[PDB]
Order: sequence, then structure tokens, then C-alpha cells
Amino acid sequence: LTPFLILLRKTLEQLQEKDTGNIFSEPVPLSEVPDYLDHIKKPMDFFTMKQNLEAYRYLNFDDFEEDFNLIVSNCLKYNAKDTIFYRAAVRLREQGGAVLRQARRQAEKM
Ligand SMILES: Cc1nc(C)c(C(=O)Nc2nc(CN3C[C@H](C)C[C@H](C)C3)cs2)o1
Repeated sequence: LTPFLILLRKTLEQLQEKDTGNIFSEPVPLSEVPDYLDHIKKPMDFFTMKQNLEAYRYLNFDDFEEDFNLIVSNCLKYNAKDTIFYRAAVRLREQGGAVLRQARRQAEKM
């Protein structure tokens, strides 16, 4: 459905809008974080999700939400609590939560 993709697209932009520092909008730079992949099984970020979106890899809402949750859970897992990343993830989880709750309600009436 075009409206499903249209909704998914709008939702991801709302999610990106909460990341005012652009710290989740591209993959973690592995040149700067060489052990990142030692602990994180599946990295995720908003551009990768955008890529999945435009390739029709999100055919249901659950997979979209699951990748969102990875952006947040990865960041909390890897980063120590007293860091800017960890704090930003705690907040994104609450703000992202609400975005995804409203978006899922829209998908329900399709
Ligand atoms: C969600 C998350 N988990 C982790 C481990 C990280 C993480 O270390 N991100 C990093 N990004 C950069 C690059 N970045 C730095 C900014 C200050 C400016 C901007 C233009 C480029 C270096 S380290 O982010």
C-alpha cells in the first residue's frame, strides 16, 4: 500500500526529528569506535532504516518498530550511563515511543 509506505516515511522523519544532535542519523562511525561491533550484534541508525524503507524491506509495522528499538537498545548497551549518547537514548526511547504509538494507531485504521 502506498499509504503504508507514506505513513512509514512520515513516521521515520518524526523519529529523526527527536534526534536534534544527529547522533542516530547515520551508522556509528567504526573508525572512531573500533570495538563497537565487538558488543553490538546488529547496528542500526535512521539512514539505514530509510534505506530499508525505500527498498520495501518493511512490509509490516512490527519490523519497523523493531529496528527503531535497536537504535535505542544498542546505544544503551554500548555506552556507559554517564555519557551524552546514553542520556540521549533514554530520552529517545520515551519520545520515540510516543511517535511509534501514534503511528501504529494510524496503521490500525488502514
Ligand atoms: C549512537 C552512538 N553510539 C555511539 C558509540 C556513537 C558514537 O560514538 N558516535 C560518534 N559519532 C562521531 C562523529 N560525529 C561526532 C559529532 C560530535 C559531530 C558529527 C558531525 C560527527 C564520532 S563518535 O553514537
